[PDB]
Amino acid sequence: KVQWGRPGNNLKTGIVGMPNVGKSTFFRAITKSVLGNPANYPYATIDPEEAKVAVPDERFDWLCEAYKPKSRVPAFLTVFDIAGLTKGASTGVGLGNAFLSHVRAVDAIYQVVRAFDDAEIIHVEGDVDPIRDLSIIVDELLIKDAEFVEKHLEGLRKITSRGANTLEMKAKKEEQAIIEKVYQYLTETKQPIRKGDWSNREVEIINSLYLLTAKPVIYLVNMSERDFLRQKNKYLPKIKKWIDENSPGDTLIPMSVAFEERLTNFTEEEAIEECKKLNTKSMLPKIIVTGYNALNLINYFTCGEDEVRSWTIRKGTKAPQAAGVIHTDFEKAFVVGEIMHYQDLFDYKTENACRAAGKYLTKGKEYVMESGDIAHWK
Repeated sequence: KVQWGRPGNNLKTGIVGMPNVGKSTFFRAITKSVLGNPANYPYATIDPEEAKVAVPDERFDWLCEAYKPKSRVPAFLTVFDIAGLTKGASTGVGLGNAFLSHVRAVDAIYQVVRAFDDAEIIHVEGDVDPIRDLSIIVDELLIKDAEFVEKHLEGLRKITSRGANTLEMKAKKEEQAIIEKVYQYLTETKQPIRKGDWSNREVEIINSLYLLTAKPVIYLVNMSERDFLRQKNKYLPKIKKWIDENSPGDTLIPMSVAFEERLTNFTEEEAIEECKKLNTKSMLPKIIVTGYNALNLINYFTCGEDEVRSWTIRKGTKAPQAAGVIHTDFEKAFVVGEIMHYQDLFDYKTENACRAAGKYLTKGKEYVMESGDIAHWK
């Protein structure tokens, strides 16, 4: 019904956090697990601060087992190590202008909240406080967007002089009235722009501003293995509420970078046994999915005895474009495509079966792909 954010399919997420929260260890962990391990060898040779994490998807799982292809290529969520992309340690109380300059190149933020204090020799009681840091980042983001708007808004006030006006100026004026509200919000309401109630037009204008406060955010509350293995934390309850009163709706994933890390030392199997004995599970899958989803992404597959690959597309993408994803020609020389809804294929366990039941549908240009769809272009 509505789309927000940057256009396209190759959307990425970056890891945001306050100095010393597990950002680097969290990243190295991802890169080290089965999901982020540079196992995927398309010779892509990812960049050091970039991690291509495999998106978990039982559908992909089944399809792989069903066709048992020589090659299996899962979907991928891009995750950037913002900190790593700038050695500098901001002088400002927050993240800094440099750190942010890199965040801008991202589309979904992974905000690591600290809920551990094992880095303390002596307690000062009030030293390590998440709630404080949580508010800092927000305010820092708001100021930036606020300033950006202010300036940009200042620019539009120029070309607004009357005289032989209202003939085309009124067009740009409506924009100024809106940018005005965007500012109003960022300053008055004092809440991230992604939380306002805007219209399709307003959303459109805003996107052109690439505001920091426009990107969705996913909170990763990093606590100790001990706290995580007992589902109880010291700051968790507090952090939770704060969210509901400052950035409502945003996902809150309690985790333990320490634990995740340790799990990478286990084989896919052992990892399970260990997870069962401790009665718990790795949050990576959950984290990545939440990210992949927050970015409004879905996928369809292309199965075959040779290969089974999951292709990422936007929630409302249509067949032609979807096909374009693989080979540009597919879209150009497009007329029709052969779709096979995951549910049908999963119910018939073979192309022919469902194909015999008519379930081997034939879609044209006006078809919005459906998550899980198994397609085939000619």
